[PDB]
Amino acid sequence: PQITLWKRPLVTIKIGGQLKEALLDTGADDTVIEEMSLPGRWKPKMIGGIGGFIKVRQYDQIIIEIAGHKAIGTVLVGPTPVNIIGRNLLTQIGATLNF
Amino acid sequence: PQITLWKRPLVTIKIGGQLKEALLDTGADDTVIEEMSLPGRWKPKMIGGIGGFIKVRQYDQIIIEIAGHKAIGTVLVGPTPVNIIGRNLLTQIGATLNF
Ligand SMILES: CC(C)CN(C[C@@H](O)[C@H](Cc1cc(F)cc(F)c1)NC(=O)C[C@H]1[C@H]2CO[C@H]3OC[C@@H]1[C@H]3C2)S(=O)(=O)c1ccc2nc(NC3CC3)sc2c1
Ligand SMILES: [Cl-]
Ligand SMILES: [Cl-]
Ligand SMILES: [Cl-]
Ligand SMILES: [Cl-]
Ligand SMILES: [Cl-]
Ligand SMILES: [Cl-]
Ligand code: NA
Repeated sequence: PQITLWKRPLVTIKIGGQLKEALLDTGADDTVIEEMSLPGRWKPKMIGGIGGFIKVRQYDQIIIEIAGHKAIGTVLVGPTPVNIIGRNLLTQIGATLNF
Repeated sequence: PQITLWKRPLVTIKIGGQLKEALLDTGADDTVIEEMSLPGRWKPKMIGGIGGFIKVRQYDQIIIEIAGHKAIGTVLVGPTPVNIIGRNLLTQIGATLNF
């Protein structure tokens, strides 16, 4: 698709067999999702933006579908105010910015 | 242009007679710039992101040049760790996300 930016670029994702809403976020290096259960071991990450730092759980090699497009990669889980799809996964779906 | 997302989508802006580096940020509703003087009236605003809220000054009807494209809109000024061009100005330069 070609997504204009008059409204938030919200899409449906699927992770752990469940559908969620998430923001396609070119300003995010990494993908950050609200609290949920994921398989396997996690590693720590302390991450920053406006307002300061959150601690998250890093899960690698997670199957996730974004707007119908299949990706497998790193998902950070923690107290984010919104689910954000960052560049690590936007690159897997072939996304570019264009003007 | 077409901007890939392997790296942060940083561009040069001109604002308030100053050149700055800023992130093209589809996950930002508004444009938020580090501390600087701008002319005219402002009002305070609280904005939230990953780490909680910061206080900013809201300036309306500010001209900006973003990677050579002129726009006008609201600019929020305050203690952001990165200058971010949000959707309010990305729309005006015709930016889309494509995949
Ligand atoms: C600030 C920017 C540089 C980084 N961020 C993305 C940004 O797009 C956020 C998304 C967001 C939307 C929202 F709704 C709430 C929210 F909490 C977060 N947007 C705003 O903060 C903008 C604000 C202000 C502008 O107007 C409105 O729009 C939305 C709000 C609001 C007021 S980040 O989330 O902090 C982030 C993500 C992944 C990540 N990965 C990393 N990896 C490590 C480095 C190796 S560091 C890192 C940081
Ligand atoms: Cl979708
Ligand atoms: Cl990844
Ligand atoms: Cl980078
Ligand atoms: Cl503050
Ligand atoms: Cl505006
Ligand atoms: Cl348009
Ligand atoms: Na003004």
